Amino acid sequence: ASRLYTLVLVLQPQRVLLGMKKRGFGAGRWAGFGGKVQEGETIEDGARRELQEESGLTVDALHKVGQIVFEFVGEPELMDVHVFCTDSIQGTPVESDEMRPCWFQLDQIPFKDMWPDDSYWFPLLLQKKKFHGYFKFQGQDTILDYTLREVDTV
Ligand SMILES: Nc1nc2ncccc2[nH]1
Repeated sequence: ASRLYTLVLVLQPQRVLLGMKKRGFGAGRWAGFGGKVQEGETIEDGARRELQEESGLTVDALHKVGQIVFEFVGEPELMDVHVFCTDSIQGTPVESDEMRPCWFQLDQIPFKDMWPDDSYWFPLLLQKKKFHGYFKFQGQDTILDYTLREVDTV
């Protein structure tokens, strides 16, 4: 019982792009760009489509960097999030009704205003490591349990 999601981090040598979600699930937190994968669509194509929809940016090659499974207690469906990174984009970031993008210097990543799991795996992403993670949440603020390990193959 899991549903496929994508998450894309535009990670350049000295900065990373995050977007402040304005409505819906996760509103009020900085995050990467992504969403649900459609019927008949590959995961990577879904990741590329959602980056465009939410940030206005065009990506070519996306690199697989992680898989994170999210459980919310009392909710049947697990979220199976496929995480990707890219350093080469086209376009400039677009603020819309749904998302406000902003660049962050790597020493100024706003962890207090991000999902709490990011403190665990974002440092791996910044050092070009790949990972498998699992986070069990109660509500949107409390991590009850988690696992996280580095992998050679996502
Ligand atoms: N970073 C992050 N994104 C998430 N989306 C849904 C649930 C938990 C999440 N943690």
